[PDB]
Amino acid sequence: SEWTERKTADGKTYYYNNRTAESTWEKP
Repeated sequence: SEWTERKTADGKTYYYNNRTAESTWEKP
């Protein structure tokens, strides 16, 4: 629940977490 999926209308969601300061695209 700590990973935020950022829903951009660009047609992509990405799990951005400051824990890695990175947007994760891989499936956890």
